[PDB]
Amino acid sequence: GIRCPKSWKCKAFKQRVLKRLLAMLRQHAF
Repeated sequence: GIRCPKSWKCKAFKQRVLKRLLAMLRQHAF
């Protein structure tokens, strides 16, 4: 049913960035 914490927004940008930090973190560039 619901997705966001009581708010029909879910910034696509911040949404992706949240995961990006992980995907990039693992593939850190020494």
